Amino acid sequence: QSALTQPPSASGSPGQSVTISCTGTSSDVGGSDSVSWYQQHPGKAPKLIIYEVSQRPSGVPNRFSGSKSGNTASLTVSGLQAEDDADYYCSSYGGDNNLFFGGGTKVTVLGQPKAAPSVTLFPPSSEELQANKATLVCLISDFYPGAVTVAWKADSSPVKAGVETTTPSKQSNNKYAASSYLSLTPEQWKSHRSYSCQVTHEGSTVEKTVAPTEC
Amino acid sequence: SALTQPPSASGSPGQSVTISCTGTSSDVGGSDSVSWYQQHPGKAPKLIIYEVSQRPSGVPNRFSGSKSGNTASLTVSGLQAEDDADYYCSSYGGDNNLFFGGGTKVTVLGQPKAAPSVTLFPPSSEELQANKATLVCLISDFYPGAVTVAWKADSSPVKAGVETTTPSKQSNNKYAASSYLSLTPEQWKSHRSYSCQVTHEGSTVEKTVAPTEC
Ligand SMILES: Cc1cc(N2CC[C@](C)(c3ccccc3)C2)cc(=O)n1CCNC(=O)NC1CN(c2nccn3cncc23)C1
Repeated sequence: QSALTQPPSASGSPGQSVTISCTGTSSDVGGSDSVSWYQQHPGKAPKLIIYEVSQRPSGVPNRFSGSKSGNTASLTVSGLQAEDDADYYCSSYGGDNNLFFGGGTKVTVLGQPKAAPSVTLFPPSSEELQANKATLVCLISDFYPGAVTVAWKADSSPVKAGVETTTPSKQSNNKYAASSYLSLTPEQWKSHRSYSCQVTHEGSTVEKTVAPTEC
Repeated sequence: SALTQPPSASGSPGQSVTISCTGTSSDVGGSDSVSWYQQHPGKAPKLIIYEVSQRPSGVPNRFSGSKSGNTASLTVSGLQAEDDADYYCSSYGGDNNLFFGGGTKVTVLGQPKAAPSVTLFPPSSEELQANKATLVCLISDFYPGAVTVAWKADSSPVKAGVETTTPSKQSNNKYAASSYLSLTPEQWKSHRSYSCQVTHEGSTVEKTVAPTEC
Protein backbone atom coordinates (compact mmCIF):
# COMPACT_ATOMS: atom_id res chain seq x y z
CA GLN A 1 0.00 0.00 0.00
CA SER A 2 2.91 2.36 0.61
CA ALA A 3 4.31 3.94 -2.51
CA LEU A 4 7.26 5.51 -0.70
CA THR A 5 10.61 4.33 -2.11
CA GLN A 6 13.89 5.10 -0.34
CA PRO A 7 17.32 3.89 -1.44
CA PRO A 8 18.41 1.16 0.95
CA SER A 9 21.71 2.81 1.91
CA ALA A 10 24.00 5.80 1.67
CA SER A 11 27.38 6.61 3.11
CA GLY A 12 29.99 9.32 3.56
CA SER A 13 33.13 10.11 5.57
CA PRO A 14 33.06 12.56 8.47
CA GLY A 15 32.46 16.06 7.27
CA GLN A 16 31.02 15.00 3.96
CA SER A 17 27.41 15.50 2.85
CA VAL A 18 24.88 12.81 1.98
CA THR A 19 21.49 13.27 0.33
CA ILE A 20 18.80 10.59 0.46
CA SER A 21 15.57 10.40 -1.43
CA CYS A 22 11.94 9.48 -0.75
CA THR A 23 9.91 8.96 -3.95
CA GLY A 24 6.13 8.64 -3.93
CA THR A 25 3.22 9.55 -6.18
CA SER A 26 1.17 12.67 -6.84
CA SER A 27 -1.35 11.58 -4.24
CA ASP A 28 1.17 11.35 -1.34
CA VAL A 29 4.58 13.09 -1.65
CA GLY A 30 3.58 15.34 -4.51
CA GLY A 31 0.12 16.17 -3.19
CA SER A 32 0.97 18.30 -0.15
CA ASP A 33 3.80 19.65 1.98
CA SER A 34 3.51 16.90 4.54
CA VAL A 35 6.75 14.89 4.28
CA SER A 36 8.45 13.98 7.53
CA TRP A 37 11.82 12.39 8.26
CA TYR A 38 12.78 10.25 11.28
CA GLN A 39 16.14 9.13 12.60
CA GLN A 40 16.66 5.89 14.49
CA HIS A 41 19.88 4.66 16.02
CA PRO A 42 19.60 0.86 16.13
CA GLY A 43 17.78 -0.44 19.18
CA LYS A 44 16.77 3.03 20.37
CA ALA A 45 13.55 4.99 19.95
CA PRO A 46 13.27 7.03 16.73
CA LYS A 47 13.10 10.82 16.60
CA LEU A 48 11.31 13.22 14.27
CA ILE A 49 13.99 15.37 12.59
CA ILE A 50 12.00 17.04 9.74
CA TYR A 51 8.27 17.77 9.37
CA GLU A 52 6.34 19.51 6.62
CA VAL A 53 9.13 18.91 4.08
CA SER A 54 11.61 21.35 5.64
CA GLN A 55 10.90 22.15 9.31
CA ARG A 56 13.36 21.07 12.03
CA PRO A 57 12.05 20.48 15.48
CA SER A 58 13.83 22.16 18.35
CA GLY A 59 17.24 20.70 19.01
CA VAL A 60 17.84 19.30 15.48
CA PRO A 61 20.91 21.00 14.05
CA ASN A 62 20.69 22.91 10.80
CA ARG A 63 23.03 20.43 9.19
CA PHE A 64 19.78 18.50 8.50
CA SER A 65 17.65 19.95 5.73
CA GLY A 66 14.58 18.73 3.86
CA SER A 67 13.28 19.64 0.42
CA LYS A 68 10.88 18.32 -2.20
CA SER A 69 10.48 18.48 -5.99
CA GLY A 70 7.55 16.79 -7.71
CA ASN A 71 6.98 13.40 -6.19
CA THR A 72 10.43 13.14 -4.62
CA ALA A 73 11.47 14.53 -1.21
CA SER A 74 15.10 14.70 -0.13
CA LEU A 75 16.93 14.82 3.20
CA THR A 76 20.42 16.30 3.18
CA VAL A 77 22.81 15.79 6.06
CA SER A 78 25.82 18.09 5.69
CA GLY A 79 28.88 17.89 7.86
CA LEU A 80 28.48 14.19 8.65
CA GLN A 81 29.30 13.37 12.25
CA ALA A 82 29.62 9.98 13.96
CA GLU A 83 26.23 10.46 15.67
CA ASP A 84 24.53 10.68 12.25
CA ASP A 85 25.12 7.02 11.63
CA ALA A 86 21.58 5.68 11.76
CA ASP A 87 18.51 4.58 9.81
CA TYR A 88 16.43 7.31 8.26
CA TYR A 89 12.75 7.01 7.31
CA CYS A 90 10.31 9.27 5.48
CA SER A 91 6.57 9.59 5.66
CA SER A 92 3.88 11.52 3.85
CA TYR A 93 0.17 11.85 4.08
CA GLY A 94 -1.68 10.61 1.05
CA GLY A 95 -5.44 11.23 0.87
CA ASP A 96 -8.31 9.87 3.01
CA ASN A 97 -6.36 10.43 6.26
CA ASN A 98 -3.72 7.88 5.29
CA LEU A 99 -0.06 8.05 6.41
CA PHE A 100 2.53 6.25 4.27
CA PHE A 101 6.10 5.34 5.25
CA GLY A 102 9.27 4.67 3.30
CA GLY A 103 11.30 1.51 3.88
CA GLY A 104 14.22 3.37 5.49
CA THR A 105 17.79 4.19 4.45
CA LYS A 106 20.83 3.04 6.42
CA VAL A 107 23.37 5.88 6.52
CA THR A 108 26.90 4.88 7.40
CA VAL A 109 29.59 7.31 8.44
CA LEU A 110 32.51 5.34 6.99
CA GLY A 111 34.63 3.82 9.74
CA GLN A 112 36.99 1.96 7.36
CA PRO A 113 37.43 1.59 3.60
CA LYS A 114 34.51 0.58 1.39
CA ALA A 115 34.74 -3.04 0.21
CA ALA A 116 32.45 -4.52 -2.39
CA PRO A 117 30.96 -7.95 -1.52
CA SER A 118 32.24 -11.22 -2.81
CA VAL A 119 29.08 -13.04 -4.07
CA THR A 120 28.93 -16.82 -4.54
CA LEU A 121 25.70 -18.55 -5.59
CA PHE A 122 25.36 -22.28 -4.84
CA PRO A 123 22.81 -24.55 -6.60
CA PRO A 124 21.15 -27.46 -4.74
CA SER A 125 23.57 -29.97 -3.25
CA SER A 126 22.94 -33.67 -4.17
CA GLU A 127 22.21 -34.63 -0.54
CA GLU A 128 19.40 -32.08 -0.02
CA LEU A 129 17.76 -32.94 -3.39
CA GLN A 130 17.65 -36.61 -2.31
CA ALA A 131 15.86 -35.20 0.73
CA ASN A 132 13.26 -33.39 -1.50
CA LYS A 133 14.76 -29.94 -0.85
CA ALA A 134 16.31 -27.60 -3.39
CA THR A 135 17.42 -24.70 -1.20
CA LEU A 136 19.83 -22.34 -3.01
CA VAL A 137 22.32 -20.23 -1.14
CA CYS A 138 23.87 -16.87 -2.04
CA LEU A 139 26.93 -16.19 0.08
CA ILE A 140 27.91 -12.51 0.41
CA SER A 141 31.16 -11.74 2.19
CA ASP A 142 33.97 -9.21 2.70
CA PHE A 143 31.87 -6.06 2.38
CA TYR A 144 31.78 -2.70 4.09
CA PRO A 145 29.53 -0.88 5.07
CA GLY A 146 27.53 -3.81 6.43
CA ALA A 147 24.31 -2.89 4.62
CA VAL A 148 23.31 -5.16 1.72
CA THR A 149 19.99 -5.78 -0.06
CA VAL A 150 19.24 -9.05 -1.78
CA ALA A 151 16.60 -9.93 -4.31
CA TRP A 152 15.94 -13.22 -6.11
CA LYS A 153 14.54 -13.94 -9.54
CA ALA A 154 12.85 -17.05 -10.89
CA ASP A 155 13.85 -16.69 -14.52
CA SER A 156 13.30 -12.94 -14.71
CA SER A 157 10.42 -12.76 -12.31
CA PRO A 158 10.92 -11.44 -8.79
CA VAL A 159 10.64 -14.23 -6.21
CA LYS A 160 8.17 -13.26 -3.51
CA ALA A 161 8.35 -16.23 -1.11
CA GLY A 162 10.82 -18.61 0.51
CA VAL A 163 13.58 -15.99 0.74
CA GLU A 164 15.59 -15.45 3.95
CA THR A 165 18.60 -13.25 4.48
CA THR A 166 20.72 -13.14 7.57
CA THR A 167 21.58 -9.92 9.33
CA PRO A 168 25.17 -9.00 8.27
CA SER A 169 27.71 -9.81 10.95
CA LYS A 170 31.28 -8.48 11.14
CA GLN A 171 33.77 -11.32 10.54
CA SER A 172 37.34 -11.87 11.75
CA ASN A 173 38.82 -9.66 8.95
CA ASN A 174 36.45 -6.84 10.23
CA LYS A 175 34.34 -6.93 7.07
CA TYR A 176 30.73 -8.09 7.08
CA ALA A 177 29.19 -11.27 5.75
CA ALA A 178 25.71 -12.65 5.21
CA SER A 179 23.82 -15.38 3.35
CA SER A 180 20.50 -15.29 1.57
CA TYR A 181 18.77 -18.56 0.93
CA LEU A 182 15.76 -19.51 -1.20
CA SER A 183 13.92 -22.64 -0.08
CA LEU A 184 12.79 -24.14 -3.40
CA THR A 185 11.19 -27.49 -3.94
CA PRO A 186 12.88 -29.77 -6.42
CA GLU A 187 9.99 -29.28 -8.86
CA GLN A 188 10.37 -25.52 -8.75
CA TRP A 189 14.12 -25.82 -9.29
CA LYS A 190 14.06 -28.31 -12.14
CA SER A 191 11.22 -26.68 -14.03
CA HIS A 192 12.70 -23.18 -14.43
CA ARG A 193 15.42 -22.09 -16.82
CA SER A 194 17.33 -20.48 -13.96
CA TYR A 195 17.31 -18.61 -10.66
CA SER A 196 19.38 -15.53 -9.90
CA CYS A 197 20.58 -13.75 -6.78
CA GLN A 198 21.02 -9.96 -6.99
CA VAL A 199 23.15 -8.27 -4.35
CA THR A 200 23.01 -4.45 -4.01
CA HIS A 201 25.73 -2.68 -2.06
CA GLU A 202 26.50 1.07 -2.10
CA GLY A 203 23.99 1.51 -4.88
CA SER A 204 25.60 -0.92 -7.32
CA THR A 205 24.08 -4.32 -8.01
CA VAL A 206 25.80 -7.69 -8.77
CA GLU A 207 23.85 -10.63 -10.15
CA LYS A 208 24.72 -14.34 -10.17
CA THR A 209 22.68 -17.03 -11.92
CA VAL A 210 22.55 -20.82 -11.75
CA ALA A 211 20.53 -23.38 -13.65
CA PRO A 212 19.75 -27.08 -13.20
CA THR A 213 22.22 -29.69 -14.35
CA GLU A 214 21.94 -33.46 -14.61
CA CYS A 215 24.94 -34.40 -12.44
CA SER B 1 11.25 14.45 26.40
CA ALA B 2 10.23 10.81 25.96
CA LEU B 3 6.97 9.16 26.72
CA THR B 4 7.41 6.64 29.54
CA GLN B 5 7.22 2.91 28.68
CA PRO B 6 8.50 0.04 30.80
CA PRO B 7 11.74 -1.28 29.30
CA SER B 8 10.50 -4.89 29.48
CA ALA B 9 7.36 -7.00 29.48
CA SER B 10 6.77 -10.70 28.99
CA GLY B 11 4.25 -13.42 28.54
CA SER B 12 3.98 -17.06 27.65
CA PRO B 13 2.55 -18.41 24.39
CA GLY B 14 -1.19 -17.90 24.26
CA GLN B 15 -1.18 -15.56 27.23
CA SER B 16 -1.78 -11.82 27.23
CA VAL B 17 0.48 -8.84 27.99
CA THR B 18 -0.46 -5.18 28.56
CA ILE B 19 2.14 -2.41 28.21
CA SER B 20 1.67 1.26 29.05
CA CYS B 21 2.71 4.59 27.54
CA THR B 22 2.51 7.54 29.96
CA GLY B 23 2.64 11.04 28.62
CA THR B 24 1.26 14.46 29.65
CA SER B 25 -1.95 16.45 29.25
CA SER B 26 -0.50 18.15 26.13
CA ASP B 27 0.43 14.94 24.24
CA VAL B 28 -1.11 11.50 25.16
CA GLY B 29 -3.84 13.12 27.15
CA GLY B 30 -4.45 16.01 24.77
CA SER B 31 -5.86 14.21 21.73
CA ASP B 32 -6.45 10.80 20.21
CA SER B 33 -3.26 10.73 18.19
CA VAL B 34 -1.51 7.82 20.00
CA SER B 35 0.20 5.29 17.74
CA TRP B 36 2.05 2.06 18.43
CA TYR B 37 4.71 0.37 16.33
CA GLN B 38 6.23 -3.09 16.43
CA GLN B 39 9.86 -3.67 15.53
CA HIS B 40 11.93 -6.80 15.27
CA PRO B 41 15.65 -6.09 15.95
CA GLY B 42 17.42 -5.12 12.71
CA LYS B 43 14.15 -4.72 10.77
CA ALA B 44 11.99 -1.81 9.76
CA PRO B 45 9.07 -1.27 12.18
CA LYS B 46 5.37 -1.71 11.46
CA LEU B 47 2.58 0.59 12.67
CA ILE B 48 0.12 -1.64 14.55
CA ILE B 49 -2.16 1.00 16.16
CA TYR B 50 -3.10 4.56 15.21
CA GLU B 51 -5.54 7.03 16.71
CA VAL B 52 -5.34 5.11 19.99
CA SER B 53 -7.30 2.02 19.01
CA GLN B 54 -7.33 1.65 15.23
CA ARG B 55 -5.54 -1.33 13.48
CA PRO B 56 -4.19 -0.80 9.93
CA SER B 57 -5.12 -3.44 7.41
CA GLY B 58 -3.26 -6.73 7.97
CA VAL B 59 -2.84 -6.17 11.77
CA PRO B 60 -4.49 -9.09 13.69
CA ASN B 61 -7.24 -8.18 16.08
CA ARG B 62 -5.15 -9.62 18.87
CA PHE B 63 -3.54 -6.15 19.18
CA SER B 64 -5.74 -3.65 21.03
CA GLY B 65 -5.05 -0.09 22.07
CA SER B 66 -6.74 2.20 24.57
CA LYS B 67 -6.08 5.32 26.59
CA SER B 68 -7.17 6.59 29.98
CA GLY B 69 -6.08 10.07 30.99
CA ASN B 70 -2.43 10.57 30.20
CA THR B 71 -1.61 6.85 29.79
CA ALA B 72 -2.15 4.76 26.66
CA SER B 73 -2.01 0.96 26.76
CA LEU B 74 -1.49 -1.78 24.25
CA THR B 75 -2.69 -5.30 24.93
CA VAL B 76 -1.46 -8.25 22.89
CA SER B 77 -3.59 -11.34 23.44
CA GLY B 78 -2.85 -14.86 22.26
CA LEU B 79 0.89 -14.25 22.34
CA GLN B 80 2.83 -15.85 19.52
CA ALA B 81 6.55 -16.11 18.92
CA GLU B 82 6.32 -13.52 16.09
CA ASP B 83 5.17 -11.04 18.80
CA ASP B 84 8.59 -11.09 20.53
CA ALA B 85 9.73 -7.61 19.55
CA ASP B 86 10.24 -4.02 20.59
CA TYR B 87 7.10 -1.83 20.84
CA TYR B 88 7.22 1.97 20.65
CA CYS B 89 4.47 4.47 21.27
CA SER B 90 4.10 8.00 19.90
CA SER B 91 1.66 10.89 20.46
CA TYR B 92 1.54 14.26 18.61
CA GLY B 93 1.55 17.19 20.99
CA GLY B 94 1.47 20.90 20.50
CA ASP B 95 3.67 22.85 18.15
CA ASN B 96 4.02 20.09 15.51
CA ASN B 97 5.97 17.98 17.99
CA LEU B 98 5.84 14.19 17.99
CA PHE B 99 6.87 12.38 21.15
CA PHE B 100 8.07 8.80 21.32
CA GLY B 101 8.41 6.46 24.20
CA GLY B 102 11.66 4.68 24.86
CA GLY B 103 10.38 1.24 23.69
CA THR B 104 9.26 -1.88 25.55
CA LYS B 105 10.96 -5.19 24.64
CA VAL B 106 8.23 -7.80 24.87
CA THR B 107 9.62 -11.27 25.37
CA VAL B 108 7.58 -14.35 24.57
CA LEU B 109 8.80 -16.81 27.16
CA GLY B 110 9.39 -20.54 26.66
CA GLN B 111 9.65 -20.79 22.88
CA PRO B 112 10.38 -24.40 21.92
CA LYS B 113 13.87 -25.79 21.39
CA ALA B 114 14.65 -26.58 17.80
CA ALA B 115 17.52 -28.41 16.28
CA PRO B 116 19.32 -27.03 13.22
CA SER B 117 18.80 -27.97 9.61
CA VAL B 118 22.27 -28.16 8.12
CA THR B 119 22.97 -28.16 4.37
CA LEU B 120 26.56 -28.32 3.10
CA PHE B 121 27.33 -27.08 -0.38
CA PRO B 122 30.36 -27.86 -2.44
CA PRO B 123 32.08 -25.27 -4.63
CA SER B 124 30.00 -23.86 -7.48
CA SER B 125 31.23 -24.25 -11.07
CA GLU B 126 31.43 -20.46 -11.53
CA GLU B 127 33.71 -19.96 -8.53
CA LEU B 128 35.94 -22.88 -9.53
CA GLN B 129 36.30 -21.18 -12.92
CA ALA B 130 37.44 -18.08 -10.96
CA ASN B 131 40.00 -20.14 -9.09
CA LYS B 132 38.03 -20.32 -5.78
CA ALA B 133 36.56 -23.27 -3.87
CA THR B 134 34.65 -21.74 -0.92
CA LEU B 135 32.24 -24.16 0.67
CA VAL B 136 29.18 -22.98 2.56
CA CYS B 137 27.38 -24.73 5.46
CA LEU B 138 23.89 -23.29 5.79
CA ILE B 139 22.46 -23.63 9.29
CA SER B 140 18.78 -22.74 9.75
CA ASP B 141 15.62 -23.28 11.79
CA PHE B 142 17.33 -23.55 15.16
CA TYR B 143 16.47 -22.12 18.59
CA PRO B 144 17.81 -20.79 20.82
CA GLY B 145 20.35 -18.83 18.79
CA ALA B 146 23.76 -20.21 19.77
CA VAL B 147 25.69 -22.77 17.65
CA THR B 148 29.29 -23.77 17.29
CA VAL B 149 30.83 -25.01 14.02
CA ALA B 150 33.93 -27.06 13.28
CA TRP B 151 35.16 -28.18 9.89
CA LYS B 152 37.10 -31.29 8.92
CA ALA B 153 39.40 -32.01 5.99
CA ASP B 154 39.03 -35.69 5.56
CA SER B 155 38.99 -36.67 9.26
CA SER B 156 41.35 -33.91 10.39
CA PRO B 157 40.40 -30.61 12.07
CA VAL B 158 40.48 -27.48 9.94
CA LYS B 159 42.15 -24.74 11.93
CA ALA B 160 42.23 -21.95 9.31
CA GLY B 161 39.93 -20.30 6.84
CA VAL B 162 36.66 -20.64 8.62
CA GLU B 163 34.10 -17.86 9.15
CA THR B 164 30.68 -18.29 10.77
CA THR B 165 28.13 -15.49 10.86
CA THR B 166 26.30 -14.38 13.97
CA PRO B 167 22.95 -16.16 14.06
CA SER B 168 20.01 -13.89 13.17
CA LYS B 169 16.35 -14.51 13.65
CA GLN B 170 14.39 -15.15 10.48
CA SER B 171 10.77 -14.83 9.49
CA ASN B 172 9.90 -18.19 11.12
CA ASN B 173 11.17 -16.96 14.50
CA LYS B 174 14.11 -19.36 14.42
CA TYR B 175 17.76 -18.55 13.82
CA ALA B 176 19.94 -18.98 10.75
CA ALA B 177 23.63 -18.66 10.10
CA SER B 178 26.20 -19.73 7.52
CA SER B 179 29.72 -20.99 8.01
CA TYR B 180 31.98 -20.67 5.00
CA LEU B 181 35.42 -22.27 4.40
CA SER B 182 37.64 -20.45 1.91
CA LEU B 183 39.55 -23.25 0.14
CA THR B 184 41.72 -23.01 -2.88
CA PRO B 185 40.77 -25.39 -5.72
CA GLU B 186 43.92 -27.35 -4.98
CA GLN B 187 42.99 -27.85 -1.32
CA TRP B 188 39.48 -28.93 -2.41
CA LYS B 189 40.60 -31.40 -5.06
CA SER B 190 43.35 -32.89 -2.91
CA HIS B 191 41.15 -34.23 -0.08
CA ARG B 192 38.65 -37.04 -0.14
CA SER B 193 36.05 -34.91 1.54
CA TYR B 194 35.23 -31.92 3.71
CA SER B 195 32.79 -31.88 6.61
CA CYS B 196 30.84 -29.24 8.54
CA GLN B 197 29.98 -30.17 12.12
CA VAL B 198 27.30 -28.05 13.82
CA THR B 199 26.77 -28.23 17.57
CA HIS B 200 23.60 -26.93 19.20
CA GLU B 201 22.50 -27.61 22.78
CA GLY B 202 25.02 -30.38 23.18
CA SER B 203 24.04 -32.22 20.00
CA THR B 204 26.01 -32.39 16.76
CA VAL B 205 24.93 -32.64 13.14
CA GLU B 206 27.61 -33.39 10.54
CA LYS B 207 27.45 -33.05 6.76
CA THR B 208 30.09 -34.16 4.29
CA VAL B 209 30.70 -33.30 0.65
CA ALA B 210 33.37 -34.50 -1.78
CA PRO B 211 34.76 -33.42 -5.16
CA THR B 212 32.17 -34.14 -7.83
CA GLU B 213 32.25 -37.16 -10.14
CA CYS B 214 31.22 -35.12 -13.20
C1 LIG C 1 8.46 0.85 6.87
C2 LIG C 1 7.71 1.41 7.89
C3 LIG C 1 8.25 2.40 8.70
C4 LIG C 1 7.46 2.92 9.75
N1 LIG C 1 7.90 3.96 10.53
C5 LIG C 1 9.31 4.53 10.54
C6 LIG C 1 9.09 5.87 11.24
C7 LIG C 1 8.49 5.38 12.56
C8 LIG C 1 7.89 6.62 13.23
C9 LIG C 1 9.33 4.50 13.29
C10 LIG C 1 10.71 4.30 13.20
C11 LIG C 1 11.40 3.47 14.05
C12 LIG C 1 10.80 2.74 15.06
C13 LIG C 1 9.41 2.95 15.22
C14 LIG C 1 8.71 3.81 14.36
C15 LIG C 1 7.34 4.75 11.57
C16 LIG C 1 6.18 2.44 9.91
C17 LIG C 1 5.68 1.50 9.11
O1 LIG C 1 4.52 1.07 9.36
N2 LIG C 1 6.44 0.98 8.15
C18 LIG C 1 5.76 -0.13 7.35
C19 LIG C 1 4.79 0.28 6.20
N3 LIG C 1 5.21 0.93 4.94
C20 LIG C 1 6.30 0.50 4.32
O2 LIG C 1 6.78 -0.56 4.77
N4 LIG C 1 6.83 1.00 3.13
C21 LIG C 1 7.99 0.14 2.98
C22 LIG C 1 8.86 0.51 1.81
N5 LIG C 1 7.57 0.19 0.91
C23 LIG C 1 7.01 0.42 -0.32
N6 LIG C 1 7.33 1.50 -1.03
C24 LIG C 1 6.91 1.76 -2.34
C25 LIG C 1 6.17 0.80 -3.03
N7 LIG C 1 5.93 -0.36 -2.29
C26 LIG C 1 5.24 -1.42 -2.72
N8 LIG C 1 5.23 -2.30 -1.73
C27 LIG C 1 5.92 -1.79 -0.69
C28 LIG C 1 6.37 -0.56 -1.02
C29 LIG C 1 7.73 -0.94 1.87
